[PDB]
Amino acid sequence: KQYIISEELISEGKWVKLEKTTYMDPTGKTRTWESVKRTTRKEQTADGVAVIPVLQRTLHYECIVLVKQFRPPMGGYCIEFPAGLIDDGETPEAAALRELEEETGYKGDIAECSPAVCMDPGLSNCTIHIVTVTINGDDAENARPKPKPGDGEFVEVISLPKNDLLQRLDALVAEEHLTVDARVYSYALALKHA
Amino acid sequence: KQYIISEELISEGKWVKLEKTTYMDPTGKTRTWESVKRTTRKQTADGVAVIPVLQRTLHYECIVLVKQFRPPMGGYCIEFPAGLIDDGETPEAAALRELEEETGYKGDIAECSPAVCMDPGLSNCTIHIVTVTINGDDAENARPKPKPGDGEFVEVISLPKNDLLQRLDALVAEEHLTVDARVYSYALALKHAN
Ligand SMILES: O=c1[nH]cnc2ccc(F)cc12
Ligand SMILES: O=c1[nH]cnc2ccc(F)cc12
Ligand SMILES: [Mg+2]
Ligand SMILES: [Mg+2]
Ligand SMILES: [Mg+2]
Ligand SMILES: [Mg+2]
Repeated sequence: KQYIISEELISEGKWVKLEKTTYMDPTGKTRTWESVKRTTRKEQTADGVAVIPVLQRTLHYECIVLVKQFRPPMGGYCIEFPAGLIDDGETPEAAALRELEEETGYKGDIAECSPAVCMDPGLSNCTIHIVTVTINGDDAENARPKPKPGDGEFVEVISLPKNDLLQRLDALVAEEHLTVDARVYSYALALKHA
Repeated sequence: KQYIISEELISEGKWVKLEKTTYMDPTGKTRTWESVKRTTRKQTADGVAVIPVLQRTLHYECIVLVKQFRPPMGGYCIEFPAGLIDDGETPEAAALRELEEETGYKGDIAECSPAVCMDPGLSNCTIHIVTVTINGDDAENARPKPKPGDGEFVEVISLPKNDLLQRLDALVAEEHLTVDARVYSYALALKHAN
């Protein structure tokens, strides 16, 4: 029984905007909230995709393919699933395969696509689809993968074994100032907890 | 070999601000990024998110989640119990406190992540992911008393760990809720550990 009453623009950049949200609380009292949105969302069912890329190779343990890059908002390097915004008219699956090839060089196969899931719902309306993709690392096309990074894109690939992901992430965090993404960490914790 | 040169305040609310970050790209070219930050960090991270593993003998292990209206999303979200870390509170103490306020359950700390980023292309927001076990057979967890702060209105949803991804997909399809990306990532890895 809660709902939005109004959304007032506070400040609008090229990429991000701040809004004052008025909503009805369950007691029937009007309250406000400071909300972040992207300016880039048209008809996409989500802002972006994140890819869970499972690298599969005969007589190898499965690896989870990750990317390391400088994130200006963090003032530092972050370890994340490959990810990007969905272009206008692009499907989440095409966006996922495209961003995975651009960021890692690998050509994946779709396994499954989540519904739109929320990035930080107390702060922002941002959403992604989480797209699971398998990579046949025995295919010649996946032998010597070269990232195809766009303008102002500078991405390092880190493939870690699924069977040891949390400890391998911990070893990278111990050896440097970097930040692991919360989704990557959540995924690694569940692999341990299973 | 990338770094921050300057941060320009664009707009400062009570809770959130928008900044224009100037940074050095790895080619030696100066570039700008629109960044979001919270105004409330004075802590290891902005917040905590709790993975609450409800353990009851002769029952399936459950993950305890919360459903709340999220003004930025304009709708109801399913999330790990979570909130901001109080000035001079430890992440572990914030985790047990928020779990009790949001669910009424009294838990034990199992493990605590390093600070992990929420949406590092958008914001500098970080949390600690705190794994907590709940002895659902203890008298203190018989009839759990959730203590909502002013303007919090939280429903508790306990789902079985070994079916988590299927149960969340079902809630999305029937209830038109948005699942949190960390919750979804956790659920995926429980299935992928196979
Ligand atoms: O208006 C808000 N925006 C973002 N985070 C918030 C956290 C607490 C609060 F009461 C209000 C807000
Ligand atoms: O300045 C940005 N802020 C947030 N997201 C962005 C996504 C792509 C881009 F080129 C620029 C931005
Ligand atoms: Mg990207
Ligand atoms: Mg990209
Ligand atoms: Mg909360
Ligand atoms: Mg509180």
